[PDB]
Amino acid sequence: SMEQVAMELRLTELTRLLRSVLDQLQDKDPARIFAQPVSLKEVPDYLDHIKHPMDFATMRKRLEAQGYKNLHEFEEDFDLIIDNCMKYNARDTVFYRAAVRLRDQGGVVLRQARREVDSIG
Repeated sequence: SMEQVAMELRLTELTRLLRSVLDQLQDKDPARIFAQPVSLKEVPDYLDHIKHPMDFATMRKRLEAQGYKNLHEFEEDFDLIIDNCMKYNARDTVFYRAAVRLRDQGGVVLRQARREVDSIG
């Protein structure tokens, strides 16, 4: 149906905007601390600590399959990256501190992304 096509176009355009948001957030991680999944070979206990691991690569796989239906879903995965790190790592570590800085800088980006998603529809 044409109604289905139109919904699919809206999902495509959201995907485009979330791809630009993702790029901008990932630039706030110049150390690439969040770029890839935590390796279970290197951190064998990880899944005892963290129940829903997340990272930018995994988000980009979901995005390319158009698997984010709204901005809330995308934000949920970004918050997992930050919040996972802040639980597993202590305050005194480069990992924790990187997550704080990514959260703070990313908030700016997400505030305007929300206005764009609402504005464009």
